[PDB]
Amino acid sequence: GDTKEQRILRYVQQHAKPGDPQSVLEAIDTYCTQKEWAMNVGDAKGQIMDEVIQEHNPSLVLELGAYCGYSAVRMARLLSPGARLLTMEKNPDYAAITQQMLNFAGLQDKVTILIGASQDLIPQLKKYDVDTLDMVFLDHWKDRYLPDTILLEECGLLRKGTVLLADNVIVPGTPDFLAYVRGSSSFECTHYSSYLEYMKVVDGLEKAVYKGPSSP
Repeated sequence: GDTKEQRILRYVQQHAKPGDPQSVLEAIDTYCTQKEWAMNVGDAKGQIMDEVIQEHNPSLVLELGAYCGYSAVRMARLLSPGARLLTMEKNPDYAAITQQMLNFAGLQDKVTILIGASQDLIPQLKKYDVDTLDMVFLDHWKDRYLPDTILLEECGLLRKGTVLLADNVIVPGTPDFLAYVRGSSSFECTHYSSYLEYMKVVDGLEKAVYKGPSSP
């Protein structure tokens, strides 16, 4: 009852309005900023996440990685009735907090949480009525961004125009993922750096839009 992700969930449950995704996001944000665990996530990554979803209105989003559920709530709240989010996370405790966060926001019908390693679950997406993905959000585990991207290509899950958006890409981290997508002719790349009011990046995100072959 005392991991950071449990403490975030507890704060939301005590302070946020049940069934109101905006209230849930604001409570997570407020708490994490006060604890100095993450400064103003809504401004530093939430607004960029929103824009990327709203510029393409995806029918199917894959989230790789989850911690407390902020990102799943942020994306799931924007999805229209025919659209949905699949979230993969290996850590069963993070997956559980993420599920309870979505429940508190009233968004559980929009999301399917798959507990397992991405290298095991990505090749099984065939078995979930999944041909290709419209958008992929890479969250949290940056050493896995390049392997995950390669595996998505090998499984034929990326089509022309599929948007990959990777959080927590701040130089000089993720040197391999960035060198790959920026050097590859199969991607068009945009980098977002959120400074808030500071001189150093608070969060950085890489948008890599696939333009390569759909079949591996």
